[PDB]
Amino acid sequence: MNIFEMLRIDEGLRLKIYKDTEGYYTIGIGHLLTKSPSINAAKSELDKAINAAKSELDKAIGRNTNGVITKDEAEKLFNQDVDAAVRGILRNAKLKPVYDSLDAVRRAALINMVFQMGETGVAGFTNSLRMLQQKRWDEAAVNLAKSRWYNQTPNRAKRVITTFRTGTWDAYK
Repeated sequence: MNIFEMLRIDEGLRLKIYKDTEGYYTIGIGHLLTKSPSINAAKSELDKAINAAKSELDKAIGRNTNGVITKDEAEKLFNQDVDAAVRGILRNAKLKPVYDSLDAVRRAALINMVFQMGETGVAGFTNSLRMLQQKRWDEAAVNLAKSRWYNQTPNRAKRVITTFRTGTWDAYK
């Protein structure tokens, strides 16, 4: 168990563009592309949407991907996607210190959240981060459970939350 496995589990893997849970054009190990649109307003908006997706895709890939990729390709983006997140965290004056305060397993937990909801969003968990940084695991856990993140993605959140609290990988084990 490491951050990779952890998000590989949490994010899934598909080698053909699919409409995710959040309505985004997505591919690989949760590498979003485009934001899928509304209730029947296309074509042409549909077409434009997917194409943009493809384009975004071909961009990241370096080739004419017809919205279909390979494990190797997905996996390449995933690692990138991970890096970017670690980086957000360490540049972010809110996250940075929490991260610095954390341990290996707990770090993966923070990374996960960022990977999933981005630097800014994660950076807003003012109180939870506080607790985190103070090593108030249970308090933190409880608080994190009152979140929108949690309400919207309970299973996953639950998983992420148990890691912070126990400091183990039990919820992935």
